[PDB]
Amino acid sequence: NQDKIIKFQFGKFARALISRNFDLFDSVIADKVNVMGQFESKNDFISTLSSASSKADADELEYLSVDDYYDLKSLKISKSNDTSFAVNVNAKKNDVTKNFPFWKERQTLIFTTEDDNNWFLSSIN
Amino acid sequence: NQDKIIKFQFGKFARALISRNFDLFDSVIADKVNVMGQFESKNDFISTLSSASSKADADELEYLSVDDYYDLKSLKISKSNDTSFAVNVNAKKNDVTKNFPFWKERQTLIFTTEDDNNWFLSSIN
Repeated sequence: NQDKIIKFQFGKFARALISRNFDLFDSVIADKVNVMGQFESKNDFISTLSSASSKADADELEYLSVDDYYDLKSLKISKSNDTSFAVNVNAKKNDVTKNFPFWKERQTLIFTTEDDNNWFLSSIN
Repeated sequence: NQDKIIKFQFGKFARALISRNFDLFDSVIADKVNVMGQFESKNDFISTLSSASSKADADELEYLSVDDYYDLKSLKISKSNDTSFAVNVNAKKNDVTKNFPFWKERQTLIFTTEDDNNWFLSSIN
């Protein structure tokens, strides 16, 4: 049931977003991530996330809901091949997401494994 | 405006809860915390939190809202003296909170400073 592992890794992505703790991303994002057709190092992609996060300059208790980033009822998980899953979800535009240039209403996330153990985010679009 | 520092520290407490990342608690909880009239070491209190968290054995995408732990509209912050603030908030009973023995519907959190720089959680009841 790798579908549940992908839901866990997506959950970890979302929990990192809402908690603004970007150290949880290091176990979720691959060493290279294709962000809108362009490859970026894990660290450059994570620093995009934190930098955009701080750009929003929102209330300390604002946007502490997954509901503020995603319509979880829209969530779809689909095995694309042996080493690849596609997550499709409807995402929302908030004062933080508007700062993320890769952020789309119709979001595609690819999770890829290279050791058949660890499923990391390798593409976001 | 220390009121905003306390709201930030409470926010950090809440973000740790929702994210299930208990490493963010190490900057929020004091070395000793009075849990329901009894003092506990920071680590013993944090291990109560994570252990209870895992007892709930909930869906990966369940309880990713501050709304699931607290009525933020109930939140009240009140300076008690020079080194002490009281946070009062109405908390909710979920499949995780029911595992926390100290968890009450009417929650009192005391934030104390010993260096007039850092406000840590020193009591929960």
